[PDB]
Amino acid sequence: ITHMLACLLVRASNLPSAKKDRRSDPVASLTFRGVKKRTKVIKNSVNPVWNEGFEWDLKGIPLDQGSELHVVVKDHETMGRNRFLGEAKVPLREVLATPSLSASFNAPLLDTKKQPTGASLVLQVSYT
Repeated sequence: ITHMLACLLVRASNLPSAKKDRRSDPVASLTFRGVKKRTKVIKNSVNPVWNEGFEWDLKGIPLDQGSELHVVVKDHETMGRNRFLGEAKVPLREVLATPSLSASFNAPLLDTKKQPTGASLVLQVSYT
């Protein structure tokens, strides 16, 4: 039998845009224990609804109180460097608390200096 960490990335809300006459093309990356996964790029939105699920094999290493999930949202640029919008570290401790094996988050997206951007991230996490 498999053991995995699962995340449903619902949506982000109230994303910032530095330049409003430039189309905003949000894309999110989720990293757990160094394994990075990405959503599709949503075009023309600052309130993107991905509704994408992600699974990480735990690889025989159990979750612990300190385990965390990192999500970054950027504004995609084809020529190349994507523009950083905001990020969150999601503490997974709550997932271990009850027999639900899960937790729900509505997390503020912060800039690299931890200043809240006004945007938020909606997601559910669970494990087996």
